[PDB]
Amino acid sequence: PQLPDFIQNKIDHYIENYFNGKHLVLGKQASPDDIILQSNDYLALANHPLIKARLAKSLLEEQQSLFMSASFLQNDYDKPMIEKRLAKFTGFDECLLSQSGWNANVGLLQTICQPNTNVYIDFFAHMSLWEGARYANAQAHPFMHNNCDHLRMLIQRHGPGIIVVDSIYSTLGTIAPLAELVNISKEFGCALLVDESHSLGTHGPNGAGLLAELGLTREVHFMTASLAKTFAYRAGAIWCNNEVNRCVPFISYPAIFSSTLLPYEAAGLETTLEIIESADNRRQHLDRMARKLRIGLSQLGLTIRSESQIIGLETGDERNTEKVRDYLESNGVFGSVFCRPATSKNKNIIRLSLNSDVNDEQIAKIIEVCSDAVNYGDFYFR
Amino acid sequence: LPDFIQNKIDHYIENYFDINKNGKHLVLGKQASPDDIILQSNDYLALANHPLIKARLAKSLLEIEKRLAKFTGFDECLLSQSGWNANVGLLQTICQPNTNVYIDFFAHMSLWEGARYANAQAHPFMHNNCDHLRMLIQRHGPGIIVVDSIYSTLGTIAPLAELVNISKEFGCALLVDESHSLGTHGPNGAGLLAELGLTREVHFMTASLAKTFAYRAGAIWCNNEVNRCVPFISYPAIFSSTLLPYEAAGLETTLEIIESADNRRQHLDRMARKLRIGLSQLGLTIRSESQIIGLETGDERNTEKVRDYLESNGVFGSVFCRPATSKNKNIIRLSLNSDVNDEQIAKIIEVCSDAVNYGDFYFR
Ligand SMILES: Cc1ncc(COP(=O)(O)O)c(C=O)c1O
Ligand SMILES: Cc1ncc(COP(=O)(O)O)c(C=O)c1O
Repeated sequence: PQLPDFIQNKIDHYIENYFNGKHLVLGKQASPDDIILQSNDYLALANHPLIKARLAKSLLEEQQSLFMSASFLQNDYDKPMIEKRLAKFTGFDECLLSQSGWNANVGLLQTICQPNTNVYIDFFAHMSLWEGARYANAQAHPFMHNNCDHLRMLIQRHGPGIIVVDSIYSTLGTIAPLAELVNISKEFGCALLVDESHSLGTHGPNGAGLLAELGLTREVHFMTASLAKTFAYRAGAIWCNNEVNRCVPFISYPAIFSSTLLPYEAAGLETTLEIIESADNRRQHLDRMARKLRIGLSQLGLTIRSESQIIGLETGDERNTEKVRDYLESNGVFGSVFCRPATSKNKNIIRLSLNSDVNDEQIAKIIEVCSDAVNYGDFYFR
Repeated sequence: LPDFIQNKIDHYIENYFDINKNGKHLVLGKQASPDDIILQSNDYLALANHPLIKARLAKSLLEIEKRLAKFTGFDECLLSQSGWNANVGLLQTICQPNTNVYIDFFAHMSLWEGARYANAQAHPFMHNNCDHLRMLIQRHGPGIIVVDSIYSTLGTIAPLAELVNISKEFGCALLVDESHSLGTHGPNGAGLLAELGLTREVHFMTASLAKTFAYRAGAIWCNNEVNRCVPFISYPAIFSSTLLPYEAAGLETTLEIIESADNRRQHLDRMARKLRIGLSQLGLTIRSESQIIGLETGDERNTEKVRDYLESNGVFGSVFCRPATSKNKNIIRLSLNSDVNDEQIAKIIEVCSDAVNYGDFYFR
């Protein structure tokens, strides 16, 4: 057929302005011996034999034609035991499964927001959190990253609202000042929403997360997480210390108008949970390696804001980012490009995601290859 | 928690749970038995528990875009985590804040939300009403016409050939959501566009893969270059994790089974017609022309009584109420699948006959 001008032109303009000939996030194919640091599989559970075996197992013997929205399966007898188990693991009263972390955030915010509702959101909070509030026509008030003072001032000005943060930030790998945020939430009669996508499983007792580690669990209204990180699965979940998960399934558009996880998917998650709560060994190893890399990189003078297994190289503009990218990939390092719309146009990041399979030798190489880039150079860092 | 949330939640529980006789949301009925008649699943060719498909999935989990594009006749196919995501991402890619989107009143909520997320200018046209559409485009300019090939609640069929002509006449792009026709309709299940010989004049087609394909995913088909751009523009495509590679393998087997399921299609097509005719002659309005039959039950209170009646007598039954429908135009949807029996069909007709009427409630 023939696309209307009002589309062809958008396509043409985009291709010319965004597409080395490929989109910035696409570099060169990597070799087996290269060090790949792109997966959110922090405990390297992707290929765990017990998980795969249990998925395969339940996947046999279905009824189980439950192709319909989860809203129709909110009777007790239809709700997966993995919800109760995730709730107990985490310390929250209730858990609700979602089709993704994105959906968990959009759905939860739709359930708890009115168009008038004040939403105080960290400037670096995940896009799903920005979008959920926007979809709800909430009044978003962003505060400077991890800046509690600014937050305080904002709430002073606009009144009670929902405070929304990532526990660990997906781009920069920094950690929210969660204890202070709980105090502020109490000081002003707000509700707190913490996205633990990058801390659930890697942090806390048995990996119960950062809120459990700091003993804040009972003090927080809501917690969300993609289960597609440490849990290594395409789903999400909403935890509530209240009765909000009773309503979400009937209010959230993604919960209502998109199909639910199949029963066998939940069964896998149960086994994943068990493996995760026993994985003290990989947690420790991952914590230690990330610190080594952090320290390694902070010497050298690089801006390394991280306090976690996520490390962001701040590489300025797209041109300069391409250059860094090519340089790291030319050596053994990959390497995930964060650019618009995820970042501001000239504040791009090449994220290094560590996992518990990375070893001492590999860190060293990464530091060395970064030391070379600084400043065998050819490009800059912010 | 804080009043501004507590107040909202209390009101909601009061006006959506407490008012029903079981104290539950309206969609929540009684527990089915074997062998009550269950008509809720969207798995139209009853593939959910197919031996081969399960085998292929497990196999690949231990240890397709091209095929789907060829299957359907479109130039390109791009996979998505859901039909919802497919629609939302497609709309986000081709829309600008300015764009006219001409959308059938009953088109799936994902298309509505997709246009809205993109800040498009939505122009609702009355269900399957081409005159209304003609007027709106004359008034507002070129834009994207968006329809369900088969509508999710009513089971009506879009007037596709006439929409193709309208789009050509008025310089519009056309988006067809084939979620409820892909696999059940057309040559080897290629769908309604294919059945009608219209594939080559539609710009875009989308589909949940969670109906006939019995899988949690979606796809976007393009007769142009858009699928090259969707992956770097759509928020669901950017900020939400992808399908794992073994998931795609399952779809390949599924596709093969669907391609060969001429038998199941035919039986389903026949059962649906038998039901449509049986229910119509009772004087219920039955707009459907497919395996989706909408019992029109008016208001929530009446709907509750209708569904309690049906379930009490072995028929289930998916309630569609706000926000899926108007407050006063609820539907109890019967979704047929290829496993459904003649005897079961007669049984449904019988139960609705007694229903129309034991008194107690009405149908529209
Ligand atoms: C017409 C239509 N499009 C899209 C969807 C959503 O598809 P999915 O459940 O894969 O998100 C549905 C919902 O059932 C639908 O009926
Ligand atoms: C903090 C945070 N929340 C939510 C998400 C979305 O998770 P999902 O891919 O399961 O939709 C992500 C990124 O994927 C994230 O980094």
